[PDB]
Amino acid sequence: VDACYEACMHHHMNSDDCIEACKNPVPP
Repeated sequence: VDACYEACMHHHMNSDDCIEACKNPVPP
């Protein structure tokens, strides 16, 4: 259910950054 997080976790080494990265899926 957290594909974006799992994706980010493969290029990033910061979980909280990935959470905030996948926080808003719609580009403002």
